[PDB]
Amino acid sequence: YRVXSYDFSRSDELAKLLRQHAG
Repeated sequence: YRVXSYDFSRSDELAKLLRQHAG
């Protein structure tokens, strides 16, 4: 789902990036 230079239409490819940024 949209993040800046993106309109993903994924939520597994854009859950990947939010999975990578965790702690």
